[PDB]
Amino acid sequence: LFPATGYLSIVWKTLARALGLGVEQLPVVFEDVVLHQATILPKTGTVSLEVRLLEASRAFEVSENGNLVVSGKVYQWDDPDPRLFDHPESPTPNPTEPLFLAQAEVYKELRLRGYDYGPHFQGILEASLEGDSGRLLWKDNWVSFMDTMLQMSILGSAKHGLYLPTRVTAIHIDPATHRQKLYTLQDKAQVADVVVSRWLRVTVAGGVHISGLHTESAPRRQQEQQVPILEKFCFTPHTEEGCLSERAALQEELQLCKGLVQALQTPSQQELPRLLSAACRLQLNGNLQLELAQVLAQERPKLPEDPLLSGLLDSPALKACLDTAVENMPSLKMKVVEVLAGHGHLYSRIPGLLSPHPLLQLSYTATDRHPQALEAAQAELQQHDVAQGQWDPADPAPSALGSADLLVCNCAVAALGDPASALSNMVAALREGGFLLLHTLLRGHPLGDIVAFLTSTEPQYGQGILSQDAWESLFSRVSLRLVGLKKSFYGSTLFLCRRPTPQDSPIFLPVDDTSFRWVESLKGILADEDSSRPVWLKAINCATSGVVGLVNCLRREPGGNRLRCVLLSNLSSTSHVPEVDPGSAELQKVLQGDLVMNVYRDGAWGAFRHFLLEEDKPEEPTAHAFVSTLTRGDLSSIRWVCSSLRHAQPTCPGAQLCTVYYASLNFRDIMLATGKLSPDAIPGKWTSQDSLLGMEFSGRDASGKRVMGLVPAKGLATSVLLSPDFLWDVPSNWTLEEAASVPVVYSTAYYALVVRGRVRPGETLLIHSGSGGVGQAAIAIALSLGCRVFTTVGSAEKRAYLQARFPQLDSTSFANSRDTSFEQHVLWHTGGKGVDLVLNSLAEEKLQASVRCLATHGRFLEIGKFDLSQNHPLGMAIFLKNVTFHGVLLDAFFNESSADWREVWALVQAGIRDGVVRPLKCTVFHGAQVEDAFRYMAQGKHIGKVVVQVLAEEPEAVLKGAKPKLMSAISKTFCPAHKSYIIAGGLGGFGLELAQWLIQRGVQKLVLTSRSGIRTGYQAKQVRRWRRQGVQVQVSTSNISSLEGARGLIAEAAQLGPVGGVFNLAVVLRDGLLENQTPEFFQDVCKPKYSGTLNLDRVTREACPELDYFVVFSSVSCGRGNAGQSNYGFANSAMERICEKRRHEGLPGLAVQWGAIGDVSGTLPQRMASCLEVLDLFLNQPHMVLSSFVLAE
Amino acid sequence: KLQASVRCLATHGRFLEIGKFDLSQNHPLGMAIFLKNVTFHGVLLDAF
Ligand SMILES: NC(=O)C1=CN([C@@H]2O[C@H](COP(=O)(O)OP(=O)(O)OC[C@H]3O[C@@H](n4cnc5c(N)ncnc54)[C@H](OP(=O)(O)O)[C@@H]3O)[C@@H](O)[C@H]2O)C=CC1
Ligand SMILES: NC(=O)C1=CN([C@@H]2O[C@H](COP(=O)(O)OP(=O)(O)OC[C@H]3O[C@@H](n4cnc5c(N)ncnc54)[C@H](OP(=O)(O)O)[C@@H]3O)[C@@H](O)[C@H]2O)C=CC1
Repeated sequence: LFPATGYLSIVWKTLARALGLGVEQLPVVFEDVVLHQATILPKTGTVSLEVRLLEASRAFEVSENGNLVVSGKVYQWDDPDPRLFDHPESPTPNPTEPLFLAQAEVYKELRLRGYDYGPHFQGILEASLEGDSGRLLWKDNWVSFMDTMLQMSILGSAKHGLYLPTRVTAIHIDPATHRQKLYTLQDKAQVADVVVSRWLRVTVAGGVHISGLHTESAPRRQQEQQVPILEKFCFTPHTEEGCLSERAALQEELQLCKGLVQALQTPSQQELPRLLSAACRLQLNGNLQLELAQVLAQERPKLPEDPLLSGLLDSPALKACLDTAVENMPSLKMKVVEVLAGHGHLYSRIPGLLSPHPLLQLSYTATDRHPQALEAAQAELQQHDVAQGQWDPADPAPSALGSADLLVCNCAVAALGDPASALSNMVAALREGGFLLLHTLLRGHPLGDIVAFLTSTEPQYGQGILSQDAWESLFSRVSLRLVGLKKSFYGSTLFLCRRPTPQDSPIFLPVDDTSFRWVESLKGILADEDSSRPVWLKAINCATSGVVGLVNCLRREPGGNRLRCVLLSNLSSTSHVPEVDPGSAELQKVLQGDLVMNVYRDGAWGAFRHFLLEEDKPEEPTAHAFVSTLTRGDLSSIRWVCSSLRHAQPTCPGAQLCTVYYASLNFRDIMLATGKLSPDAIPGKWTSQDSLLGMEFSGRDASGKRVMGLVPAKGLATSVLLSPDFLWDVPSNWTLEEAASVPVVYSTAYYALVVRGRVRPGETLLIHSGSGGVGQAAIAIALSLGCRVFTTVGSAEKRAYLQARFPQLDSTSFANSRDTSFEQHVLWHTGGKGVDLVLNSLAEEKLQASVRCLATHGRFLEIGKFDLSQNHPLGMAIFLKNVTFHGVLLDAFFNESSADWREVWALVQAGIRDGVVRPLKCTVFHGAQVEDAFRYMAQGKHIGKVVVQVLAEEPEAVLKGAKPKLMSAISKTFCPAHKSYIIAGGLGGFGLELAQWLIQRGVQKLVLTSRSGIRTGYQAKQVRRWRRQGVQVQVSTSNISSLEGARGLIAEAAQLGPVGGVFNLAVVLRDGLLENQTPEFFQDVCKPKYSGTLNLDRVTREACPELDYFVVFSSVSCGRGNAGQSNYGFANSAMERICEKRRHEGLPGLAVQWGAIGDVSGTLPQRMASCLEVLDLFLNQPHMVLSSFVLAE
Repeated sequence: KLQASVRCLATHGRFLEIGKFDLSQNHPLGMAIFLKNVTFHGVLLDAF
C-alpha cells in the first residue's frame, strides 16, 4: 500500500514547486488531512497520482483516475517556532531504562499484529516497553521517517488487529530544526528521538510533530492463503480383518445383492445389483444368459463404480499401503506404473493420496492392452503427471519401464487373464525390492462367488477370483513375499508383496542404553562406505523409545539406506513380551519382510502411518452456546459454538446468570454479521473477534422468575451473565416473545427524549423511520405526553401499519424517508417555524435536511453513527438559533456511568407500569434457523423486531429449574478461572503466544518455566501486560528434567491453584550429522523433551487429580524425517510414546507434530493465527498424535 | 481557539458557546466528537 505519509511528501513537493522553493527550505503545516481510499500499488505497471492545490483556500487534493484519495489543507509555516518540537513535559523521567525492545522484538510484535514492514521501513532502533519513547533511525527519506513515527504510535497501544491512519489533525515540519535535532550514534548511522504522548495526543520526533492521529480497523484480506494439511499419526497393523465392518451402507448393498442371488437360485440403483436384476428378469440358465452375457460386457466400464468393489480403495487401507511403499523407497523419488489401467482406474487415486508427502518425486504411467481405452480420458490424465503406455500382462516389460518400484493393478475389476503370466512378467520387471500392490476378489466369500457366476468370459477368470491360500501359493511361486494384506467384510482383499533382495548378515545394535553410548557404535558402523550389511536396531525394553524418529532422520543422511528398526512397545502392561532373538521365528519373519519399521503393539506387527484428519468441526452436546460468524461477511457460516459460561459455577451477587428463551436481533448485529462493522468499534476489550451479537433477551432468571434484560453483547446465546441492574420483570399479561422487543428500543427512546431532549407536553417533534423499533418507541412516548409527531416512512404499507397502531396520527403526520422531501412537508405544516426535537438515524444528505427543520430553541438528537464516524462537517450557523446538538450513544452506559443508568431503568419501569411501553410486533424464527432470521432482516422489509426462539415457554410463572435443554454446538476450548496451568519453556518465542491464547480463553493463573528467567524486553512487556489484566503469572526456574524439579513445579502450580493443564514446549537444539554427533549431545537434547515429559507424567499421575490437558509439542522431523536432526528426532519420537500410553490408561494426552512456525523439510512456515486455530481444533479430537504443516507451493 | 477548546471535551461533555463570530461565519464543526456523548449548546441570552 502507498504509505499515508507518502501523500505528504507528494503534496509537499507540489507546494514547494508552486512557491519556487525546495523541500529543504519549506517548513510546512498540514491540517485536517483525510485519507479516503487506500491505493494498492501493483506488482507491475505504475499508478498515477495528481495533486491539485488551491493556494487561495490553502487546500489540496490527491486523486487517482478521477477518484478522490486524500484531502486537506497545506500551507507554509511563516515563522517556525523551534520550541514546538521540544519533548513534552513527561510524567516520569524513566532513569533506570532496565529493559527495552530492540529492532527484532519490536518488529516481531508488529508482524504478529499484522504489519509486514520490510527493511526500508524498519527504523525503530529501539523502543520503550510502553511505546512512549524511542530512537528512530534516519535515512535520507521522509516517508520512512514519518511512517516509523506512526509505527511508534501503534506499537504501544493495547488494541489488536490492523489499524491504519484515516484522519490527522495537524502536522508541522521544519527541516532546519530537524537537522539540528539529529545526532550520530557510536556507529556512523544517524538517529533521532521520538516521544509518544497519548494524553496530549502528540508524536514528536526531530523536526516533525504529528497531532490528532486517528486510526480505524481494517478488514483482513480474507485470503487465508495457507491451508495446512492435517493428519493423525496412528498405529496400523500390517494384517487387518473386517476393514469396512464399521460401515453399514456397504452392508446394505451386500444384503441386497445376497437377496437377488437367493432369488436367482431359489431398486437397481447400483451397478452390481442392477446387473443382478437384469439377470433376474431373464433366465440365467435359459439361453445361457446370452442376452445378459452380451449386456455383461456393456456394464464393465461402469462396473468399478460399484461401492462394494471400490470400498477398499476408499478406505484408509490404500493410503496405508502406499505410505508403506514410499517409506521403503531408498530415495525420495519413486516409480510406479499401473497395469490394465483401462479397468482399474487407479490413476485417479494414487497421485492424490501421495500428494501430501512434501518431498516425493512421482513418475506414473497407465499401461493398457489397447490404447483405444486410455485415450478415452486422455484429457483427464493430462492435468496429472500420469503418462501413457501400451503393455500386456503376459508380454515382458519393455526396457523403458524396466526396474520398477511400485506396481498397481486392481485386478479385482480389470481382467488379468492368467495370473501366472502376469505375476511372472511383473515380478521380473519389478526392481529388486520394489512392491507389487494387487487388489483382487476372493473365493470363499459371497460376493466373489456371485461375480464368478455372473462372469461368462474366460479372460476375467471369474475376475481372477481364487481362494486366499491360492493367491498365497501363487505368490510363493513367483518368489515374492507378502508384507501386507487387508481383508474386507465383503470379501475383497489388498495384497502388497515385496520382491526380496539378497542381503548379508545384519549388524544388531541394542539401543536401550540410558547414556546413549550406542551413538558411538552406530556412527562407527555407518562410517564404512564400502559395505551393505543392513543394521537392525533393537528397542525391546523401554516402550518410550523414539527409534522411529531416529531412523527417519538417518534415512536421508549418508549411508542411511541400510537402516532398519525393531521396537517392541506394548501399551497394555499385561500383553505378551515377545522373544526377539536371532533364533526366534518371530524375528525370522520380521527380518524376512525386509521392512524399515517394525513395532509390536498389543499383539500385532505393524508400523506407524499417516492419515488425513476428517475436516468436520467436532460437535458436542452443550447447554451454553452462542451464535458466531465463523467467517466474516458470509451469513452462510453462522453456527452454534460452545461458550465460556459453562464455567463460573460460583457467582457473586453483583452478577447472575439467566437463561435465554427469546433473543432479539438489532441492526448492529446485522452490520457485524455482514462485516460492514468491525468487532472493535464496540467498547469493552472483548478481544474474541466474534460472539459480539445480540443486545437484548427475554428469558428466566436462575430462581425461575421471568425477566427481560439488556446486555452489551453475547445476548444471542443459550445463557447470559449480567448484573441485575439491567433486568426487568416482564408482567403477567405479556409473553416472553413480546418481552424480547421492549428493552433496547425503549431504553434508547427514553434516554434520547426524556433524559437528553427533556421533551415536554405540547411540543412538535420529527421522528425518522417511524416503522422501526426506535421510531415506534419514540412515537409512543411522545403521544403519551401529548406532543405533535411528524414521522418519515418508506412505503405505503408502513403508513397503513403506523396508522393502525397509533390512531392519534393523521394523514398530515407522515412524510417520505427515502428522499429529502420531508423537509418541505415539515416546514409547510408547521408554519415555517420547524420542529423542537428531532431524532435522526439518517445519512448525509438527509441529516442536513433535518437540521433545517429545527426551530428556535430546538434540540437535535443524533442516534446514527455514519456521519459521526466519517467526521462530516456541520455548519455552526444553526446555533445562532438557540439549539442543542445532542449525540446519543446508549452503549456508553455499559462501560461506565452506571449512576445515570438507574434513571433510564426507572423511566422504563414507570412506562411499563403505566401502559405506555407496549411491545412491538415480532416475526419469530427458531434456534436452528438463525441464518434465515439474519437474511430476512438483511432484506429490510421487516416491520417490528425480528426475534429468535432459543426455547419455548412453559405455562407456569416460576419453574426453579436447574439447566436449560441441551443442544449441539461446535466444541471449542475454554478453561476454568480457578485452575492453574504450566507451560514448560513458556518464555520462548512460542509459548508467550500460547499463553496469550490461553489467557484469552479464560486462564487466570499461569506458571512459565525457563532456565534463565526473564531476559528480553518482549518477555517483560508480555508478563507486565498479563499481570495488569489481572492474571497471576509466575515465572519459575524449576527444571523439569529432574524429578525434584517436576515435583517443585507442580507444587508451585498447586499453591497458586489446582493444576489443570501441562504444556511442554522446552527445546534445546544441538544440530549435526551423525558423524559429528556425540553421546553428550544426545543427552543434552533429550533432557527437556524426554526426561521432562516422563517426570511430568509421574508427578501428574501422583498429585494431579483435576488435570484435563497434557500437551507436548513435536516436529515433523520425527514423522517425515529430516537430515541432521537425529537428536531432535529421537527426543520427539520418544515423547509421542508417553502420550499414547497415557490414553490407553485413560489419562489425558496429546502430542502435536508442527511444521515450521513463522511469526516468531520442504514446508513453508505456518503463520501463528492459523497455528492457534488448528491447535484449538486439536484439543477437542479423541486422538493421540496429530500433525500440521503447510505444503510448499 | 474554538477548535482547540472542543478537543478538551471529555466523555459526556457539554460545550457552551457564548461566542458569535464562528457561528455568524457558519464555520465547519467536525461531527466526530459526538461519537463521545457530547452536547453542543448555542447560548443566546438575547432570545428572552
Ligand atoms: N447508539 C444509540 O443510541 C442507538 C442507536 N440506534 C440506531 O438508531 C436507529 C434505530 O433503528 P432500529 O431500532 O435499528 O430499527 P430497524 O433497523 O429495525 O429499522 C430501521 C429503519 O430504517 C429503515 N430500514 C430498515 N431496514 C432497511 C433496509 N434494509 N434498507 C433500507 N432502509 C431500511 C426503515 O425505515 P423506512 O420505513 O423509512 O425504510 C426502518 O424503520 C438505527 O440506525 C440504530 O442503529 C438504535 C438504538 C441505540
Ligand atoms: N519452528 C518451530 O518453532 C517449531 C517448533 N516446534 C515445537 O515448538 C517448541 C519450541 O518452543 P519455542 O519456544 O518455539 O523454542 P525456543 O527455543 O525459542 O524456546 C524454548 C524454551 O524452552 C526452554 N527450555 C528448554 N529446555 C528447558 C529445560 N530443561 N528446563 C526449562 N526450560 C527449558 C528454554 O529456556 P531458555 O529461555 O532458558 O532457553 C526456552 O524458553 C517445541 O516443543 C518444539 O517441538 C516444532 C516444530 C516447529
